[PDB]
Amino acid sequence: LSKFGGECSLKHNTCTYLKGGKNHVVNCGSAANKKCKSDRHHCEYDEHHKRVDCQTP
Repeated sequence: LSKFGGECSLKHNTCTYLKGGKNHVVNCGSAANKKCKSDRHHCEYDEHHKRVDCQTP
């Protein structure tokens, strides 16, 4: 189980992370502290507890 880093889309509210040649897209969530707030902001997806965060510094 790993964490993956990517970048978020402000328009689409998604985190896109690259893994083994595949871009995986996950919705950031709509909570105020989870949604993408700045285009191409760093985001992370953690397979431990399926956590997505689009506000991670």
